[PDB]
Order: sequence, then structure tokens, then C-alpha cells
Amino acid sequence: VPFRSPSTGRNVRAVLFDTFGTVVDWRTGIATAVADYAARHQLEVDAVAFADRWRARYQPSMDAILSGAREFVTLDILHRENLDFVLRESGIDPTNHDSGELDELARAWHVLTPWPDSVPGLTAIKAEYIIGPLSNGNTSLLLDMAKNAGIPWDVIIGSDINRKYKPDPQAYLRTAQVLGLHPGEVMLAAAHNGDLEAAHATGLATAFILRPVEHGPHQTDDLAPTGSWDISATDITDLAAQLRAGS
Amino acid sequence: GVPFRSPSTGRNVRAVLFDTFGTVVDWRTGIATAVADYAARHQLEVDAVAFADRWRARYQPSMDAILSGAREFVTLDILHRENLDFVLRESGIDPTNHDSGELDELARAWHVLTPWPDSVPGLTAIKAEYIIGPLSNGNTSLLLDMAKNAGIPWDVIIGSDINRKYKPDPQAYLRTAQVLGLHPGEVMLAAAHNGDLEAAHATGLATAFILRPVEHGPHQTDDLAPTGSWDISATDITDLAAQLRAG
Ligand SMILES: [Cl-]
Repeated sequence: VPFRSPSTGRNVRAVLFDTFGTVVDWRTGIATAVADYAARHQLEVDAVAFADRWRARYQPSMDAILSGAREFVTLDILHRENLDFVLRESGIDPTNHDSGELDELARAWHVLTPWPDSVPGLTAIKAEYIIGPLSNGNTSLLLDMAKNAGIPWDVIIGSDINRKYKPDPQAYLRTAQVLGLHPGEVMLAAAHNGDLEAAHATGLATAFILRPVEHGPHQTDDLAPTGSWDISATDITDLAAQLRAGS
Repeated sequence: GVPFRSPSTGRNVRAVLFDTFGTVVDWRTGIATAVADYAARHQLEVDAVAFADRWRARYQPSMDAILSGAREFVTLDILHRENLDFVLRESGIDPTNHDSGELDELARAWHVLTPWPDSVPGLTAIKAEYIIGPLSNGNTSLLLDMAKNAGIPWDVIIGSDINRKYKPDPQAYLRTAQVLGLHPGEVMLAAAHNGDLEAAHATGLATAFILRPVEHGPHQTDDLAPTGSWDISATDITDLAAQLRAG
């Protein structure tokens, strides 16, 4: 018997996931690949900090397109442009380096490791619900990641299918509609209250997944829920159990 | 394991994508049964198989209206509910004296079909080394509904309504490969219909024939063997899986 949302009054039929941070540990993976690049190419970097500088270009690089100032391109292109960007700020010229080797680095985001609860939790949720990402990633990045890591999604509606980024209302609404589901039949699971806010504002069920070290041991934000989401959870294993109790 | 290189495209295959109705699931028995059940619950009389085969007759014609430019694209769901009305009329029934919502339920019977027995295990084995999903005229929500009721283990579902194209419109194939980040030559079309495989060969995709001699029952005339020089000709999806591993 599915979980009926208190906030939205409908029976959940899809639990879709924010992917970076919520499902996979982006930072460990980005720092890793950066450290490997750094050693191989004789650079002198704080790999961890470099990953943090590369992530901090994510929203601004998306902000340009959200506002209409730039025409939609895929997260893979943004990620690549932001890497150049972060190199130069670190005082390294890109074309001093091989372009295809830097694309490879840029696709490190395709190759990310789940949190230890992710695959087991998602495996259990898949038995009772449609699962899939609800993510700024484009379809091919998300799919590469799902295949590499064995993330068992049923469906992949990438941002490049809606031609929209979160938190643009149409990110949520269009996903719900291509899946054949009223917004309120669709729960968004996310480690980020902001994303949950915007999900709620569209009329989606919400679930908060605490992720205290997404950003390292000195993380500041999203350390608890700042909203009355349907579910608050310590991981996706907890999400599955709470989905099963009902409302 | 070492990937299957298409002789026709020369490229290593990375995605094996499937025509679904017929190639993977036995639509005919599925629709026959559902009709017979609606028939009996609303006290009418009909050759439920025949009605099924007429409902199927209205598939390509309902699409050709969109393929020619003569009509604005819509979801196969909408098309199927319209053709239901059509076939009812042909069978002497007037749709206005039935509950709209009950007919909307009958039209979504294409979402509840049974895989051929060889399908789920064959796909499971291919999933372990390749991307798998449909390449089909079904819309996403329909095909997802189907995957969920029957455990068809797709990695990704690019429905016809994502490409806003219907097969064999060469764009249908090309937008699928694109959205997956793959060169057309890296995608294989597995189909039990030679005219779909020909449309996809001519667009540059790799090819697999799967023999389904009873898709239209014992009195099936069509597609009772491979008419092209396809990469793979198979007896079933499990055979396809084995040939893929063979190389
Ligand atoms: Cl995301």
C-alpha cells in the first residue's frame, strides 16, 4: 500500500531523487579524480578545495541559463566550461594541457560513488515505487553514472529532456507530466531544503535525506529540515522503511 | 566482457534498445483479455481477439496523421483511447453511452502486457554488460507503467513523446542515440519487424532481428524470418543475449 502524502493528499507513485549529494558523494569522487590528474600532470593543488571551487561554479553557470541570458546547454558542457574556469583562477592555463584529457576529467561527474545506503535503499524503493533521478544532470551523464555504480533507476528524465534546470518550476512539472503523474503523485527526495522548497511549490511530495558530509566535515547548510516535508530521513534506507509504514 | 562490434556500423555496441510491442511483450493476448473483460462487465458481445486485432489495425494509421505533418504530435495513450472509440463504433457500440473514465481505463490496457517468457531473463543478461531500454512508439509513461507491472528491467526509457517523433521517422532513432550520448552506430535496434530494422539500418544504427511468429497468433503471415543482412538474427531475447556475448 503506497505512502499517501500529508502535504499533498495523494498516494505516491514515484520517488525521484536529487542525485548529486543526495544519492552520490560528488566531493570524494571529484577530489579523487582531481588528485590523480594533479599527480600525473605535476600540478600543485588542494584537490578537495579544487573540487569545492568547481562545485561553486555550478549554480552561477546555471543561473546564466535560468534567467534566459544564455540558451540551454547540457550539464556536461557547463561542467567542462567550469573546470577551465577553476583552472585559470588557480593560475593554470588550460591550453597548456590536452583538451581531451580535460574532457575526461570533466566526465568525473559521470563516475560517482553512491552513499553506502543508496543502492540498498533504492533497490527496496524500486519494489514498491517508480524510482529515478530528478536532477540537473543531463540524461547521458545520469545513465553513465547509474550503469557505473549500479544505481537501479526505472527511468531517467534528465534536465536536457525538459530543457530546464532546477529550481525552475518546469523542471518538476515537466518530469511529472512525461511520467504520467499529477505533480502530487510524485515525491522528490533531496538532501537540500531549497530544492525541496521549490518541489513543494510545484505541488510535489517531499522527503528530506540528511547528508551531513556531502560538503566535508565542516559542512554548514542542510543539516536539518527547514520545512514540513512529508518525510525526514537519515538515509535512503530510512526513507524506504518510512515509506512503508504509510501515513 | 568484450563488447559486440556491429559489422554494419563497425562500432562497439553500448546500448541495445528494443521495439517493445511484439518484440518484448505479447500485446495481442493482453488486449484480447482486457477487452473480453470490459465486454463481460458491460454486457456486450464481440470477437475480443478480432476487436484486439482491429484496435491494432488503428495503430500505424493514427500515427501517420502525425508523421505527415497533418497533425500536431500527441501521446500514443491519446491515440490509443481515440482508436478505442474507433473500434467500438466499427463493432456497433456507441462510446457516448459508456463511462468515459472506464474507457480511459480500457485504453491504458497497453500499459499491462506480459513479456514473452524469454524476455525478462534475456534482457537481464544484456543489462549486465550494456545499456538497455526501448526504442518504441510508446510514450514514456506508458512504457514505464509496462516495465513496472512486468519487471522489464530497463535502464532508460526514451519514449516517443520525448523525441516528439514516431518510428520509422529517422529522427526517432537519431534523437534516441543523441539523448543517450552515443553515436548512432553504437546503438543496436532489436526488433521483430523487418521494416523497423530497415528504417534504423538506413539511419546508421546497429541491428538485431528477434523472431516472434505468433505475435498476431497462429495465422501470422508477416515477419516470419529476417529479410535484411542484420548484425544478429535471433530466436528470442535470450538468444540475442548469448550472441552479443559471443562477439
Ligand atoms: Cl542534481
